[PDB]
Amino acid sequence: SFSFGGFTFKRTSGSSVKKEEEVLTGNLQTLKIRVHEGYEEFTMVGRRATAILRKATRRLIQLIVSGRDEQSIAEAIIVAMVFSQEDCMIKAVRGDLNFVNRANQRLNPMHQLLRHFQKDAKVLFQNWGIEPIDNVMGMIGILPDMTPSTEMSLRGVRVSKM
Ligand SMILES: Cn1c[n+](CC(=O)c2ccc(O)c(C(N)=O)c2)c2nc(N)[nH]c(=O)c21
Ligand SMILES: [Cl-]
Ligand SMILES: [Cl-]
Ligand SMILES: [Cl-]
Repeated sequence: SFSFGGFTFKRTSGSSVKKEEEVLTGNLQTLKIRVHEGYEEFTMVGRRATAILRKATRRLIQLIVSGRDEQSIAEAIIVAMVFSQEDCMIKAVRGDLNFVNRANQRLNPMHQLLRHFQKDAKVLFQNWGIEPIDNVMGMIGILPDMTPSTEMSLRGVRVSKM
């Protein structure tokens, strides 16, 4: 496995290769990130939430998440959205990120982006996108305001009961 944002990721299918790529934020800052290229499925296991994730290169395809309560589930969603490396997440950075503060000098850009959205995920959630759901029994959608919905959800994301 490996650990990212307090979650243990275990690949269950697929594969990927690593390459450095530049990306532009919503404030048109250029970040150099390690992009993982390939379709992969993962289990994400945290202390307070768990998820199954399917992703492709820079794209979240499916995230089904369960957890203790809304705060834990939200945190898993944020980690998954940042781990996806999706453009709408990079573009949700609307101000400059600080890479000079001594406390930030040992964060790689992936970790700078995680810390940014951990502080406040509102813009992330507001710009990710919603879709209609044909709600499956035992699951529910989740809206950008982190409230449940039987009718709509963040794109690709569903909440399961524990
Ligand atoms: C988007 N992303 C980030 N990682 C790798 C990652 O976050 C990490 C974390 C801790 C680690 O110790 C290592 C390591 N030493 O290999 C890697 C990823 N790994 C894969 N396979 N796919 C991804 O999309 C991905
Ligand atoms: Cl990086
Ligand atoms: Cl791909
Ligand atoms: Cl696809």
